[PDB]
Amino acid sequence: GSSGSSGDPDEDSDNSAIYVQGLNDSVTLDDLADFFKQCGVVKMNKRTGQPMIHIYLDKETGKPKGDATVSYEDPPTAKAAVEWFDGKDFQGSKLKVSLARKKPPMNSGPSSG
Repeated sequence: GSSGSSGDPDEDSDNSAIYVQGLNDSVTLDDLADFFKQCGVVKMNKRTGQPMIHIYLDKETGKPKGDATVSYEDPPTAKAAVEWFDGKDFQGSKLKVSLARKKPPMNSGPSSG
């Protein structure tokens, strides 16, 4: 109970990227760029004009295992996009979106072992 509102607390998850997991073996960048953009706008390079989306491909065959990452412009969009695509259905497969950089604080963090 202090006098005067000197700045209010809020989620400072600078992380504006999201980690997707559950993509098919036929998923393409453009396919993820046009979809991930559903929520907001996907950080598009100003020099290459390409989306900041990554699609890890199995070094065994070269196909997209299913995991990927989408870097959004601002955090406000990334955090909103996570719960947006989190649990979506791509080509019949379930997608799992989660802020790449996610970790619990220290205060009241651990409970037991």
